Amino acid sequence: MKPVKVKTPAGKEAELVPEKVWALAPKGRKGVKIGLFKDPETGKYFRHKLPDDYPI
DNA sequence: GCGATCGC
DNA sequence: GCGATCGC
Repeated sequence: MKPVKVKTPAGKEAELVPEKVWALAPKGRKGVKIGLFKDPETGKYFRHKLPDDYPI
């Protein structure tokens, strides 16, 4: 899986590979894609939106 | 609240 | 079982 440019909860921009990705959309609607990331410095897990074209 | 996911 | 993730 490709790295994603995200802002971490610590407030830093990092290109990180997500541990898990999935589509989050109500039925019949466009939604978003979410990834689960781990902050490389604090170990804290966080979710973040993925680009709309990111492979699920 | 909906939608899924999972760390806590 | 809740918070947190987006955009309605």
